Amino acid sequence: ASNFTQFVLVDNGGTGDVTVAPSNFANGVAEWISSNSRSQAYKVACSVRQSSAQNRKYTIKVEVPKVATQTVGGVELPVAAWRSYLNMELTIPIFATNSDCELIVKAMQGLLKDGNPIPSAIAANSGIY
Amino acid sequence: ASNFTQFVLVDNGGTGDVTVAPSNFANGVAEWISSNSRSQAYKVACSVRQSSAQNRKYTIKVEVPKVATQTVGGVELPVAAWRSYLNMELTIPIFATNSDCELIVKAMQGLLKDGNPIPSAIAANSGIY
Amino acid sequence: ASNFTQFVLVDNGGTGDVTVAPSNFANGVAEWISSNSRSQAYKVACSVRQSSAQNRKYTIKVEVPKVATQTVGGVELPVAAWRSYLNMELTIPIFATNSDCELIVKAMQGLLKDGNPIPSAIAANSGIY
Amino acid sequence: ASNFTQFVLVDNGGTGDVTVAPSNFANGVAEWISSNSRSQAYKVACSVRQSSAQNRKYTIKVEVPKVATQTVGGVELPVAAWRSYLNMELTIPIFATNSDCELIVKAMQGLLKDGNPIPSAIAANSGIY
Amino acid sequence: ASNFTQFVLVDNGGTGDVTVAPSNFANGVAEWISSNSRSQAYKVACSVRQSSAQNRKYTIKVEVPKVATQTVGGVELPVAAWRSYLNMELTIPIFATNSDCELIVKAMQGLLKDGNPIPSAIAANSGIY
Amino acid sequence: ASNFTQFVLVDNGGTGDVTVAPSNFANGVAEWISSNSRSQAYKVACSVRQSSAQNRKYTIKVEVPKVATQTVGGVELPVAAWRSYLNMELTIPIFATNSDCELIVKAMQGLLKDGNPIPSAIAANSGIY
RNA sequence: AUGAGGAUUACCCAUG
RNA sequence: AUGAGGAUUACCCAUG
RNA sequence: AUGAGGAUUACCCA
Repeated sequence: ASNFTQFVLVDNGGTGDVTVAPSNFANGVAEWISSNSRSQAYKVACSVRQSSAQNRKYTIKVEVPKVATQTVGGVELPVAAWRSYLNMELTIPIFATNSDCELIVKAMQGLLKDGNPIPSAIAANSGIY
Repeated sequence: ASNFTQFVLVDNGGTGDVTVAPSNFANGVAEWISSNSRSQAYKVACSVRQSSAQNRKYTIKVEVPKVATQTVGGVELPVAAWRSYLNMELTIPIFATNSDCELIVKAMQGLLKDGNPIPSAIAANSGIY
Repeated sequence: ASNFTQFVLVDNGGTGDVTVAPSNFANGVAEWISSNSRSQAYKVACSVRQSSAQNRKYTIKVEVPKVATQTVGGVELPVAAWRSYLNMELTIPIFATNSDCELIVKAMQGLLKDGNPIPSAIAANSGIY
Repeated sequence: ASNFTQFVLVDNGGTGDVTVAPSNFANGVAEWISSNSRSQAYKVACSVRQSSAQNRKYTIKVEVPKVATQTVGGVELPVAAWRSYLNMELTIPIFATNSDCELIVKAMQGLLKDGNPIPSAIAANSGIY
Repeated sequence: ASNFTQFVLVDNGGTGDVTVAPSNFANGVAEWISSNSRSQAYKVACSVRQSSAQNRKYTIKVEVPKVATQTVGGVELPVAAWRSYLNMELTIPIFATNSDCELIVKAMQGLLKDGNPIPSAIAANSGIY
Repeated sequence: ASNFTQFVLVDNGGTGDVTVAPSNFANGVAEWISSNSRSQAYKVACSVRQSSAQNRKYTIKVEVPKVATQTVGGVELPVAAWRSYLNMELTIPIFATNSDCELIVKAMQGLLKDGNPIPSAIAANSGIY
C-alpha cells in the first residue's frame, strides 16, 4: 500500500465536503490539512510508536475550526475561541493480529456512529442524562 | 429522551454484534459495559467538564478485551488475555454552536471511515507512509 | 520522491514472501515492520550519521523471528520462540562519489550471493572449512 | 569438501570482476584478499563462535579500497586513497534448523537486493526520506 | 504528490545544469544534494516549525561549492576549495491564507529576478549604490 | 552602474504589480518600500559587509503584508498577525569571482522557481512530505 | 495547563 | 526571542 | 573511537 493520501474528512454529501491532503511528514508524523490558512484549517496528524515492551501506541490529533460567524481568511483572536482539539491515543498490545486490529477499528467506528449516545451528546452541546 | 442508552459498539452485521449497555453514572462518569463477566467486558466511559472558563472537555475511554480462559490454581476462570485502550479528549470552545459541534462529529466519523488512511494503518499493523 | 516504502525482505517465489512496511521514522532511525502481530513480526531499522569529519556511517538492523504460539495456563499468545539478530555498520568516506557507492553495494550483494562461501556457511549451520 | 575458496566479490559483468582468494585461516578467522598489491586489495574476513550458551555469532568484515597512486619525493607507491568498512554480526540461536538458516540468508539477500530502500540509499550517498 | 522531489538548482540551460535530489529526511530536515562525492556536493536543506503559537518559520539553507582536487599525503582527493552559504528564515503568521503565501513566494522571485538591484550587486561583487 | 533603483517586487502580469522604490540609505543600508503606510508596505533592505577575513556577507530583509481581509490604510493589530518576515544571509568567500557570484545568483533563482519543492510548500501552507 | 510521557487505563509521571 | 553577531554552516556567540 | 565484547537487540560492557 501507501496510505498517505488525501481523504474526505467531513462528508457533506459530495457538495461542500472537506477534503484534507498530505502536508508534512517531518519526523515520521504524517500531517494533512485543508485548503485554508493554518488558523482556519482542518488539521490531522498521526504517528505510531512502540510505547513499551508490550504495547504499540497511535497518537492521532485533529483540529476543527469554529465555522459559525467565521470570516474567511481573517485574523480571529483569541485562537482558543475558534478551535476545537481532538486528541486520541490508541494502545494496542503486541499480540494483536491484523484481525484483532480490525475489530478495534470497528469498535471506534461504532462509538461515533450517528445516533449513538456519545456523538449525539457532543453534537447537542450536552453530556449524558 | 436520556441519551444514556445502549448501542452496538462492534457491528458484526447482526451476528456477534457487541452491544454495550448503561451500567453506572457514579461520580459523573457515564459507563457502559457488555454482557460479560466484568473481567471479560468491553467498556465505554464518558464524562464532560468545563475544563477552562471558555472550554468544555469530553473524556472518552474504550477498552476492547481479548477474551481467554485461564487455569489459576487448577481452576478455570473467564479472563481477558489483554486489553486494548482508546483514550480521547475533545476540547470544544463555549462559543461553538450546535452546528459547529456537528462538524466536529462529522470530522471524527470521516477520520475513521473505512478505507481512509488512519483506519487502514491500524487494521494492518502499519504506520502512515 | 520517497525510499521509505514497503519492500520484500524474504522473496519466497511470489507466495509466502515476507514484506516489511514503513512503521516509524523517529530521531533519524527509519524502521520497517512486517504485518500481523508485532510480536511475530520481522523488523528492519536503518540510520545514517556523520561518524566523524570524513565519514558517514550507516547502521542497519534486521530481526528474523521464529514464529510460535505460547501457551500458559490455557491462555495462548502469538510469540516469536526466538529471534535471529543481524547488525551491520557501513563506513563510507565523504570522498566517495556515486560510482564508488555503487561498487560498495555490489561488494555487499556479492558477499551474500548464493553459492559464495559466506551465505553457504550460514544456511548450513556451519563455519568455514 | 571446502568452502574456504575463491569467489567473486564484485560482479562486473564478466570483466572487471573483483575476485577474492583465500589467504589465511588463523585462529578461527578466515580471511580472503584480492590479487595484486596487498595495499590496494579488497579484504573479506569471517569467523563464527558460540557467543553464549544458546547463540552462535558470525562476524563478517569487508573492505573496499579506493585505488590510487601515492607520490612522495618522486617515489610513487600503489595505495588505497581511503577504504570503506563493512562490519556485520549475525546472531543465530542453536535451535535454528537448516531451514531457519536459509530463511535468514534470504532475509539478508532481500535487504540488499537492487531497488530496495537500503541498497538504494547507500548507492546514492543518501539516507532514508 | 510528495513535494519531496528533485529539481534543477542551477539552470545552465540544459548543459551542465545542477540538479539536486532528495537525500534525507532524518530529524524533520528535508535534504537534497547533487550527484557528487559528499565533499563536493551542492546541498539544500529545508525545515518548518511552529516557532511561536501564531507563527510558523521556514529555515532554508543552500551550500554552493567551488570544486577542486587536492593532493593530501601525495594522494588526490575530490574536494571543495570553498563554499558559499545561503541561510534564510521566513516567518509567516498562522492567519496567512494560501493566496497570502503565494504573494510571499512572488515577492522572493521578483527580488532575485535578473536585472533587479540585488541580484545585480551580488553578481558584480558590489553593494547597492 | 547605480543599482539603487525602483523595481517590480511582485509581478502580477503588468496589471496590479507591486513596485518598490528607494526610500532610505541611512548607514549604507539601502531600503525600498511600496506606496503604502509603513504598517502595510512591502519593504526590502540590503547591505554588504566583510563579515570576517575570509568572507563578505549580504544581509537581505523583506517584509510582506497579509493582504487577505486587509483594510487599506487601517490600523491593524497585532502587528505580528499581519506581516511575514524574510531574512536572508549570503556568505561569500573572498575568492569568489564575478562568475562564481553569478552562479550563486542562479542557485538562488532555481531554488525559488515556480514548481520547485520549496516555493510550492510555502505557497500551500505546507512542509515537505 | 502542557507532553508523538508510561499504565496493570477515571491511574501514575514530568514540566509549567 | 532578538542581532546589517561569527562559522569550518542544522553549529557557536551575545543580549533578553 | 576500538573490541571474531554480550544482549531480552537503536540496550549493556571493557
